[PDB]
Amino acid sequence: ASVHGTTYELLRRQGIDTVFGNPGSNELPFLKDFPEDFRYILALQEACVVGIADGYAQASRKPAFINLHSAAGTGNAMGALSNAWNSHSPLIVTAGQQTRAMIGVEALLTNVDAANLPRPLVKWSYEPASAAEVPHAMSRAIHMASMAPQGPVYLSVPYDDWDKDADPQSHHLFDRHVSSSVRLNDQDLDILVKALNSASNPAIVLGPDVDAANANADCVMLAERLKAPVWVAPSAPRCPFPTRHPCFRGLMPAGIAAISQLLEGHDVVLVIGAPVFRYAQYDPGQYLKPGTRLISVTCDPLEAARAPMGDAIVADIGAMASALANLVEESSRQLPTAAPEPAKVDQDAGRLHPETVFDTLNDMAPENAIYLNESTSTTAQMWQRLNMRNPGSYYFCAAGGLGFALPAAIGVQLAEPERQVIAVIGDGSANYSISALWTAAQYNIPTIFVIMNNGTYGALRWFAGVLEAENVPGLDVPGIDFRALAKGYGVQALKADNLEQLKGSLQEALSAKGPVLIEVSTVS
Amino acid sequence: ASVHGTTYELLRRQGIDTVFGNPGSNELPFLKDFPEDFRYILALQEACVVGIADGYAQASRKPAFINLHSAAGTGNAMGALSNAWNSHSPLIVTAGQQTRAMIGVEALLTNVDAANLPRPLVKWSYEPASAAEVPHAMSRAIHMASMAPQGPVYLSVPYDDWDKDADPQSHHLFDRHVSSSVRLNDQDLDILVKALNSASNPAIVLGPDVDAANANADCVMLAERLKAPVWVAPSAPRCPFPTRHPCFRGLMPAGIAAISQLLEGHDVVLVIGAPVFRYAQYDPGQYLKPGTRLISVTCDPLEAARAPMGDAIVADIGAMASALANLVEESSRQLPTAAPEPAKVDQDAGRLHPETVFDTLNDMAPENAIYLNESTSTTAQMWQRLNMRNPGSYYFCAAGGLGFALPAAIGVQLAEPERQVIAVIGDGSANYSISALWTAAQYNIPTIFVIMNNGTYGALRWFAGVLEAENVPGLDVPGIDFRALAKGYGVQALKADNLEQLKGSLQEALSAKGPVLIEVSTVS
Amino acid sequence: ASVHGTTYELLRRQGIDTVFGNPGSNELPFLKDFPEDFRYILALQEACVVGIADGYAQASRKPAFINLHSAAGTGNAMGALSNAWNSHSPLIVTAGQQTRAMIGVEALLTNVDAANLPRPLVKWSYEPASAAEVPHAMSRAIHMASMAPQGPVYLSVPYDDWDKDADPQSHHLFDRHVSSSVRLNDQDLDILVKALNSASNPAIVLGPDVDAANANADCVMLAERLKAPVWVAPSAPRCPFPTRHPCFRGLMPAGIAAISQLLEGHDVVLVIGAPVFRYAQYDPGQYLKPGTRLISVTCDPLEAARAPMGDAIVADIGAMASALANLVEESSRQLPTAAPEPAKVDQDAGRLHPETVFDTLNDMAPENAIYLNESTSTTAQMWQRLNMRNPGSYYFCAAGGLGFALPAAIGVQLAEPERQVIAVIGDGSANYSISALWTAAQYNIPTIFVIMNNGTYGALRWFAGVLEAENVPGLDVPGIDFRALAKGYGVQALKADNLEQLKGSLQEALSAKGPVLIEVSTVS
Ligand SMILES: Cc1ncc(C[n+]2csc(CCOP(=O)(O)OP(=O)(O)O)c2C)c(N)n1
Ligand SMILES: Cc1ncc(C[n+]2csc(CCOP(=O)(O)OP(=O)(O)O)c2C)c(N)n1
Ligand SMILES: Cc1ncc(C[n+]2csc(CCOP(=O)(O)OP(=O)(O)O)c2C)c(N)n1
Ligand SMILES: [Ca+2]
Ligand SMILES: [Ca+2]
Ligand SMILES: [Ca+2]
Ligand SMILES: [Ca+2]
Ligand SMILES: [Mg+2]
Repeated sequence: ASVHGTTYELLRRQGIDTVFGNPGSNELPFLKDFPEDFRYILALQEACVVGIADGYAQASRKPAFINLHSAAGTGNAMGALSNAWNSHSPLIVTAGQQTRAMIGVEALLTNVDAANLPRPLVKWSYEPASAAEVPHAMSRAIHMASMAPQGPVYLSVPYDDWDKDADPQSHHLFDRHVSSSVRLNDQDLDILVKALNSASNPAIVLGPDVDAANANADCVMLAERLKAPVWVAPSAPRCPFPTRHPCFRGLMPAGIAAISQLLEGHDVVLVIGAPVFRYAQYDPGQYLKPGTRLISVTCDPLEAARAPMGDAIVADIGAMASALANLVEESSRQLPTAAPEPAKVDQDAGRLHPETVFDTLNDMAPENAIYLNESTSTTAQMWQRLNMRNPGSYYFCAAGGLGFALPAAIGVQLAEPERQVIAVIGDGSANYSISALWTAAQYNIPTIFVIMNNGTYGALRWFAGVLEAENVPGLDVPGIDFRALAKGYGVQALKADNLEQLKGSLQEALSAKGPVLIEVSTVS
Repeated sequence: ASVHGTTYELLRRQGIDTVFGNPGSNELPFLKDFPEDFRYILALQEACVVGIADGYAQASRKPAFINLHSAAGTGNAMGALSNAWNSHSPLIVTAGQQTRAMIGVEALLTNVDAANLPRPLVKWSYEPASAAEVPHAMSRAIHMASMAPQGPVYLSVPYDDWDKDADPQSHHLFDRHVSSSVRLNDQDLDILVKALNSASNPAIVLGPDVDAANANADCVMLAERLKAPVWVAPSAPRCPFPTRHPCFRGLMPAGIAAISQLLEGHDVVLVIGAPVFRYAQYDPGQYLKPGTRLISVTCDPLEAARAPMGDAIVADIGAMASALANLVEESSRQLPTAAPEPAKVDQDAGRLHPETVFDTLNDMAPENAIYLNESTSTTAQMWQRLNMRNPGSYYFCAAGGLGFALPAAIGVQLAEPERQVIAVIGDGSANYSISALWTAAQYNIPTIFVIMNNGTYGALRWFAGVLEAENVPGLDVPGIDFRALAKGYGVQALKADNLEQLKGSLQEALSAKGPVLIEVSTVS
Repeated sequence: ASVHGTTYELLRRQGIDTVFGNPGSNELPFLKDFPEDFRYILALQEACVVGIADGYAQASRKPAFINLHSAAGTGNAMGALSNAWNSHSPLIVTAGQQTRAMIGVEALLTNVDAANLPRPLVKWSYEPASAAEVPHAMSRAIHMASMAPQGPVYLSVPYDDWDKDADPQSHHLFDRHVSSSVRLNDQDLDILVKALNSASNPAIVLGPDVDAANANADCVMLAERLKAPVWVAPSAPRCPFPTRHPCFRGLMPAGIAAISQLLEGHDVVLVIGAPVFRYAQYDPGQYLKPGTRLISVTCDPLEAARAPMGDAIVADIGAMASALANLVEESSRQLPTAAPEPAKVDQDAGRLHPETVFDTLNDMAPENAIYLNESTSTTAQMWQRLNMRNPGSYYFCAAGGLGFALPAAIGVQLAEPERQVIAVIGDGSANYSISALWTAAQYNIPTIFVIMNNGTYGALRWFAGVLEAENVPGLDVPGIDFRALAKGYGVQALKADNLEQLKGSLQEALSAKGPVLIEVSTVS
């Protein structure tokens, strides 16, 4: 068998049936004779390709396979890879290399020092020393991406390898099962359980890896058992807990002082599936106040090592969440104090307040909708105003890199055809990966895109303010007509200039059969 | 003085007055109090930012300064950097980093292992160990980018560095002059000149570093003295010779065998400012026929080292071409005769053949027009049909990475306000950096964009045909309305469905006030 | 508190009380005011420094802390790091950097691009962005080295950081506890146990990570319950099983064909704590014969990924071995029979056969002796001829890099004062880290070094034979007087030219009060 035949058999045998790509000449010998049990999903730019694959992998909780063109195609995707590294997304990224006989002269399309290109944003980066080694290298990539902590991997393949003979012994790769579904040994687990049972005022902090493991329901039970308030860790890439559950306290502000303040008085704080912590703003203070002890459960040795405080357990989030939920005692303490309701902001008949938009979405959207957030100045209000009951209901660029939400929303929707995806994106953020719109139209993926148009990089103006920074250039982005861009890529488009048009536009969008973009005029 | 003030003084004193960027919070402390004598050029995505800067650098023959946002911004720009490396473009790429206090815990927006991110696509990549080091590091970046062989460099700066005190001894940096304007020693140069004079059938091959050095006229004189035919080196990123000069033989095919054959019978072949050679397609054969010796003058040790044949001299293209042009004897051989005018292709009333488009451009465009090419299936035709008399008349993605031409064309037009820039771009290639249109609209940069629309990845269909590769997915790109995309970003748009409409469109575009996009229906 | 004081407090609080080092000016500010509760072990060359720390770490089953001088010092130690990478040795390598103010100009002793220097032989490599970050960085280093899979890490520290103020919040770092003592979830573990119980002819293969985890006794219980033969995985860096246990089958030959043949007819093969597999020689064939299924338990994701066959489980060896040993049934099959004693090789009154040496070592050495092996041509006979009943009884350079055993023997003896360490080292290998002898003499570490002198690079002459290679230079090393070398560094030296002298020498060495070298004349 050829490297080509053996490689597709490996992918198939390992559950891969979809290739997200943008093609090039180094990739044609791989893409030729494309098997009928595979589908290829085309996007017009590599950030869009990876972004879509990323959404797909996160929502489906399975690895996604990607094919890109040499260095330029790989390079165009590196921004998306930075997000993917932060979200522990299992992405298998392959790039075509020049034919081996032409690598030495550095012919055009040669990916020079290829394995170094995507570093440091990948768990593993590699180019095989021979054609017969390709299926083995593909095996490694698959497993490296899939083992905890999950993440993007990179494989470069000289295009003449595909037609060479495969090692007959490659058949051994086909059914390899590799598991990292592990938890803390019985002895130390019981110690942890006693600490949780003995705490007088415990708190729970949940991260994106909970939602990735679909450990949400086990965490609910755990929180109910302990009667503990539940926070989502800062800079949340996903939503790990029902946001209207009695225990839920909301999204932590991404500041050192703000967080030690929030956890004051809690004797034991259990963090699960989050870095400790993904701070953002400079907010100097204490990591923890005295009297507070912190225990972190993470699937990532890098997270365990860099936490500046607390104990850590490196283990599978699914296995640990399940064991803990079923081992801890039912506490007779009182549930946390009901959270206040978010205020209704006064709305005139002009441009829309973000809060008006979120209140209206929360009224009209289905209970199992899935939201994506790339409206960077409105995150806090979004978390306060959207009731998200189910797992896998929220995505936000995990490295803060814009250009994620628009293509990711397509990948999510492709992964969850029965759940309505609604992407809330600022006019600024919309541009980074605008061309992803075409993929939604072409394949008829019925994502809804709500563009929050206030003419400016809102978040940057805000930071500029608190910084007292005057005469900063480049903060405004006037003169973009999103209905026309949507038309350009074949996507139905609406406009909402006021509350009544917003209601009407959403009503129409939910009823539509394909993708729809709504430009909303929002206040400055 | 602050690091901030000192650094802008260094930039200013080293000739930099323009900043190409897409802002982020790590960058605000740098961008605040933006000097009134500086200009900031906003682009909506980082591939676009760098593409514009690249075009500006290549046309101005001076370094361009870029400011990107941490890892995600840098990552988005890496495809554009692949091109810039191959074209020896002097780009100073700066990226904002988290405040030093927050790097350890890897807060959101921390650029991890930052110097490694852009490798291997930069000459030098660095993050200063303290704030007072920043001006010096910036000084290193400026010179590393500018010295032969020019190319992109990378500087990461923790945002808290800008308000710190600068070392007063930094003033020594302001006026440093660094030169690599060197040429071969007299003794060996005389030996070279003698071999040139003694050649009975010399040939000359010119690459992009000739045009970068503005060494075109010297090469014309050299060619006239030697009575030698002149070829452009394959995969040409620029045009180094007037294309209607009698010595001109056109663009070499990017094949090993094709090139040895073209050179057969030429006893001495002098290559100036080109890799030897940027082959592309698989065309196995002899590098040189017996009877041919090759001599290469290059500014790049990496090029001199990887050449599979001939002697090399590593030196400045401007200094070498000027020496040789002035030292060689006037040969008494007959001047080569001009190559044949290209054939007029039969154009019916349907869709436009590419040949028709180029003929029409050549007829109607000003004699000092500047062309950019990202119409990948039509490059050969373009080289044959455009009379480019002047230096800096042509640009093509140096690494073959798409998404270059559209932003670069804006950068070039900004660098040459008196020369009409005309970018010819395939419907496929247009999408990669589509949002760059907005910068042209916003800064009133009257670039003309000619979209060759045949609804397919044409060059890939062709390659798939030569490989006889069947069932390749992802080659077609139907359903893109380019006039709507143009309207989306505020740029006037026109359509041309036949030759007659192309003429009216072209005439209207040339007289138009701002940038114009013309969507042209072409054949397959 | 200064960074100095906070760092030493961190080290003591994390159980470190020893520093292995070779000092330089960049390290003086660290090494000054050296705490009275710490000891410093000096070695004369960095390969020896790291070798000694490596032995100490592997024998103690705890991290060892190393301090080297800048780049030159780190570089001298990279050979040793390659062994340490392969043996999963938890080594904390710190190196002194130039003062921050002088890094820019690359003053002498500047470690340029320091974090890249030791790559790719480290798990984590880093230089902090500020002095206050140093304790945190050091905390990250300790845990990165200590978490499974254990391995070497690198930290570069500018020498001016030490006297700066530490962040008071660094106190949270002191008592951090990080665990990776995890095992397969209950349901999947039950499934593995069923497969083991159900096997009709199981075999067990053990790697160095069993011995590192001290899972030897659990592995014995497991082999006894399953009634299964036990092999040590090829290229063994440690001994994970009593070599005279009736189940023991010896060291596996390091070849693909040889191993599948060995495993033929075994329906289930369980591999614990080893790469699958560390083949060495070319010996192509089937990875496994049909009818054979392989299940691998490994602590290293990179191992699980690159296995060309079998399933894998990534978990802590100690926890997994214990769980498996206690859950499997007692098989009704008969217990394997002990391997026959090796035959006595005939020995005349002249030079010694290696076999004679090993038989004699075995007869005279204490039952709890510890052997190190760097006699490369005699490894197979060594494994057959030494009864090693207890854990931690054998060490062999894990990457095949010579220069390990001599210094490592000293580290092991230091970690195990009550177990006699005996190093068996070829005359070739002894030279790589010859100066380590001095450290044994100075600190009175009573290691016994046995030098096998046959005047040649024996294993290389052998390979030259099987390649049929002729006229290979550099294979002989005549003219070295090891007794003089020992004298040179203050180590008592003895000679054994024949069997009688060997017994006399060994007797004297085994009761000596300090280190002893015996130069043994062995046969060509
Ligand atoms: C690739 C990339 N470039 C730049 C940034 C920095 N950045 C953070 S927020 C922001 C503005 C986003 O504007 P918009 O999408 O309109 O949302 P708004 O802040 O106005 O609500 C930018 C440019 C980034 N995070 N990623
Ligand atoms: C970033 C990047 N992605 C993909 C490619 C591969 N590629 C080379 S040519 C080509 C087709 C370009 O199509 P178009 O612009 O419509 O020009 P045409 O071939 O039809 O003349 C593609 C996708 C590339 N070179 N760079
Ligand atoms: C640092 C290093 N250099 C070279 C080698 C290659 N090598 C393997 S075995 C060997 C010979 C060792 O000779 P000796 O120690 O006398 O043992 P013998 O083979 O004679 O039994 C050499 C040089 C190596 N493994 N590591
Ligand atoms: Ca906005
Ligand atoms: Ca096309
Ligand atoms: Ca020897
Ligand atoms: Ca003794
Ligand atoms: Mg890189």
